Amino acid sequence: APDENEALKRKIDAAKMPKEAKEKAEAELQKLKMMSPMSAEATVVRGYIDWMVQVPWNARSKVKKDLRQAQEILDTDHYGLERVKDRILEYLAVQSRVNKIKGPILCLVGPPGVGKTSLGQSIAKATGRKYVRMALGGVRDEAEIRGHRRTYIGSMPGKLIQKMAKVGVKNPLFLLDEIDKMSSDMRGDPASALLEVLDPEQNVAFSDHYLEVDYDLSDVMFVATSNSMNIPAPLLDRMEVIRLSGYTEDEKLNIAKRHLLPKQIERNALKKGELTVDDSAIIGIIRYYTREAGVRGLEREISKLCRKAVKQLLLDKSLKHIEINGDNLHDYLGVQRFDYGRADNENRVGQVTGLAWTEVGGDLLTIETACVPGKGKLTYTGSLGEVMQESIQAALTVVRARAEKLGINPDFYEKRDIHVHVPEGATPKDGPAAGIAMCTALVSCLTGNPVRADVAMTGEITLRGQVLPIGGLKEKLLAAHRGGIKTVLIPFENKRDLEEIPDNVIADLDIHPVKRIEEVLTLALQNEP
Amino acid sequence: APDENEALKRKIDAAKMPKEAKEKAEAELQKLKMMSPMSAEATVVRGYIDWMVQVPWNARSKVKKDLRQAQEILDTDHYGLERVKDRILEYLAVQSRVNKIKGPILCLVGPPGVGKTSLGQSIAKATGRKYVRMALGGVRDEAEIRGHRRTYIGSMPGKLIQKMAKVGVKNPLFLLDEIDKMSSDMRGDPASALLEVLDPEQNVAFSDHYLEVDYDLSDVMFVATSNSMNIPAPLLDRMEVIRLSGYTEDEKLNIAKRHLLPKQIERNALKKGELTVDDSAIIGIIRYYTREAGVRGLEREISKLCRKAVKQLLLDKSLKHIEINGDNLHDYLGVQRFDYGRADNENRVGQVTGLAWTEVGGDLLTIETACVPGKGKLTYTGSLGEVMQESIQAALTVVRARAEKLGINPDFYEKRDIHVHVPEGATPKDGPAAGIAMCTALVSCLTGNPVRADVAMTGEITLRGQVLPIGGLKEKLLAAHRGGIKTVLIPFENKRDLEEIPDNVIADLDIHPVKRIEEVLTLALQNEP
Repeated sequence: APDENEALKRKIDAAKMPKEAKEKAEAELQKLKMMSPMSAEATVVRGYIDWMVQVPWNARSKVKKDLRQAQEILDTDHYGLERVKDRILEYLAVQSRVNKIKGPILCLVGPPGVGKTSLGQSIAKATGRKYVRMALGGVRDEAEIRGHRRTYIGSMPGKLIQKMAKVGVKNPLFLLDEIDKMSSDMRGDPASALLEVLDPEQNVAFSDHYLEVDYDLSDVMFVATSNSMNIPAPLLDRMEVIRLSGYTEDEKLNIAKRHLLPKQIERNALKKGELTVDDSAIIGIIRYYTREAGVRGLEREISKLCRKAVKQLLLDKSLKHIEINGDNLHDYLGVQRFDYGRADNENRVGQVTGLAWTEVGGDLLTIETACVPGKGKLTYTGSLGEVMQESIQAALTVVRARAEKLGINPDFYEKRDIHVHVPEGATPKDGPAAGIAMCTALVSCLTGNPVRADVAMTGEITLRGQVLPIGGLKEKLLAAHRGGIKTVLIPFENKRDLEEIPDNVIADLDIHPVKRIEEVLTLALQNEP
Repeated sequence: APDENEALKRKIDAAKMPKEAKEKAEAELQKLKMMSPMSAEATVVRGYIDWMVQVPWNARSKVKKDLRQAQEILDTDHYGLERVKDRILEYLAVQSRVNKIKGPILCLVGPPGVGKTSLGQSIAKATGRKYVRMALGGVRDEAEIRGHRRTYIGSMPGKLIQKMAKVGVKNPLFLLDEIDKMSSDMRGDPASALLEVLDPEQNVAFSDHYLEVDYDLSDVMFVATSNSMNIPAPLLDRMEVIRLSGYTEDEKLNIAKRHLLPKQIERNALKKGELTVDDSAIIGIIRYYTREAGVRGLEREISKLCRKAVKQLLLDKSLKHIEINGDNLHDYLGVQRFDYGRADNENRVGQVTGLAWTEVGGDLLTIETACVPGKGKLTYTGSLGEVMQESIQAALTVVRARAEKLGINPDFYEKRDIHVHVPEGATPKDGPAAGIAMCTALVSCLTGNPVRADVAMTGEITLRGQVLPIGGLKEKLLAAHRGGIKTVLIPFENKRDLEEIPDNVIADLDIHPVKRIEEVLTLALQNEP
């Protein structure tokens, strides 16, 4: 009745609306023409009108059809990686026929600190669609994806509806960040709602608590990102998992010299000829200032360098240029915090270096064994399961069978207790891939032979002394390369897998395929036995 | 009183309703004609009215009466299998007289990756009834099958009521997927509700929390599917179990060339003359790229091939056709991940190959035995029970009785400890069917005779050296065929069961019925003893 109800009514006629939009517009019209000073009644309908005007329809982004430009765009996002972009291109080709996905959503998984956001932005630019993000981590209620009931003012729509209202296109690139961090603790499981907004048979008629009228969401492209492969079962359908990994020394150096350095220089309001960093400084930072698979440490170190350089040049008008090399780098970072190289490790007896497979990239572990006098009981530490128990039992049996050859007293399992400690045993690794490590440590404790340093080993063991194949050799090799380990012992059955590993990692490490316990004991111990 | 209460009232008169529907309509009418702006009061009654209008009655699907068309439809679902479809036809014949089931629900069980959904859709098409699915896995509360109490808005009906409202027919095909995955952890056991909706004496008057008025559900046909035979006892009544199994090489090849390839080609938006795959590529994929009973691996590999072919042909306008054979297949899949054939296995002593019966299809296991110096204690690994203990004891007794004939020192059980390892001993197999395997491995450890490779064995043993019959020979034979094993040793009493196995599996394997331990020791060991 008042003037407000008139102006709002115009917002319904000044915007073109399809059948569903016309239906919700008619509903709002029936809800309009009422008293404007009505507390919590006119404001909610006004907000609904604004949302409808903001909801996209009869308009979309010009989606590109050529694939060459998509490849050229994907080649300049972070580094290219020559591995994941190819898969992306494949998906684009499958989508180069119709506007209907009818399949996966190109899910990305890997350790944090990689080009996930960069890949999403590159895909948005290649597809010619607007970019929009939404975080799935920490979500535990359907009230986060969907809105509230059609009631008094304050019942704002869900995050998805808000993002769609802000992005006035019917075919945007909706990114789903931290899908593995989503939980279900407030109102059932919100995964169902996600399915309703992701399944091509349900997104066309997706209904919201506030926007009860069905909205067409089949043209919206969705992309999910995660850190681990522990994606909920209902969210695993219609999804393709693409695993990402770390980078090598030269790869990280090129990445830093291509985007990290220019971005940090432009962010700190620096000039083109104010700071010059060579490759020696970056190498020193990667070797003694960061230990990870991503480039987060490099970014933080470059930011600190830029800030310190700006402060030093500002307080000294006589300084015209600042150059940081591999020698004065410490002057801006301090004492080194990490060690590179195992040449001066002073090889020990009870300690063994092994490779561990982790969902965020493999790492290095130092397993220990203690053989003290007792009655023969077995003790283990590191939150190990039954698999580790049977593996230790098999290793003990192998040691008992080869004690005569190794010079071990056959009565060691009767008058001496064994305690095996495996640090970070709760790693997301299904299977006791450290069998050879524990066996070598046991042989060392019983014989006193120090385990040769700068040597890494991983793989399963049997009761007859045979080595079984394992998975995730790329991550373990990358971890050994970052840790400065040159000698790596892997099972023989995994030799055929080396053909799928780039030469940049194999040319730096010395791999020796083994299949028996005697070979690992000969190549790992300092002496012959 | 307002205009809304009027329109809603019309929805009660514009739809024909039986006695029960008229009763719930009268209840809603008594609940209607109230204030429409009543928060959580008018919306719930409006939803109830919509549900009632959507609930089916006085309308049904034209159920077919002929059986020839049903057989023709069942012959084109996945492959036909010539085994389960027959049983289905039998059920249809029993149902070709009246619309009352009064019996089982045609429960299907088998390993994942088979034509379960295809069988359900084929049954729906043959019976002329609409198809609808509902997943039973993960259900742990009665609030999932039934609705909520008749209270404020938000108390939506159960999944069953929603499916019935969406499918406007009184006789639909309700599929119950993952019945073995259902649990009872939130509100008692929902199985009771299932019975109320499945028992012909209770479905006619099935009451819901939201739809408190009894609804006739006797004309609704129910079908359940599962993976294992561990169906809850209350849900086992009025149910017929139909077990499914894997497929052979030629069967999988025909299935891939009949539906997998066309479906994957149509899904990837491919043309009729864009990709051509021969039988060599499919054979190579089944032999070195997948090890299962279903066709999931084949589907994934064909999808990857189609995606790679689309990307390769799109980025190369000069390419007119892509042909993948048994040689260039690796170019699209990489290095082989599985091994086929045991000819180059390099027969070992302490290892023995055996067949294992599993609820999702039999598989191959490698049992090991270690004879180390000690006092004669017995150790076992693989989460074995008392049955395995008594079986190992019987095998040890047989070895002690035949040590003189086999050349074993009679004092082996007094100065040497034995450790038997059975990988994946927790298999759902009731009975130590690996007696001969453990006995042969023990004889090998004590004598050093390597067990001939490419040989499989399974069966029970006694104290006198007699072999007892076992069950599940089809699954074990299929596993041996997939693993590339030609020599299979089975008990003599099971010979009469070979007549129930198709020739496609027997013509590829060399079965030798045995009844004594001497025959298995002669046909399994490399030498005579």
